[PDB]
Amino acid sequence: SVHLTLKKIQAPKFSIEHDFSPSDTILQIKQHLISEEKASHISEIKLLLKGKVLHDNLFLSDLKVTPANSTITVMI
Repeated sequence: SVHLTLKKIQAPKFSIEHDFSPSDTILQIKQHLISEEKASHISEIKLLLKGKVLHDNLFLSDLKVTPANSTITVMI
């Protein structure tokens, strides 16, 4: 599985951890975020990794994540 940190720095801040499938897509991350009540709609959520925009149809398997680089930037 892929274990990610979902971190938003702008107030109101949060830093949450969750496991996903490499067969999950970025949408599933946005879906998880909605389910955690971090935003009113999946369309409100921008996901970033090192400044690069993670589009909805990107499979997690297409990302190389590591313990110090397993943090997705969340922008609402």
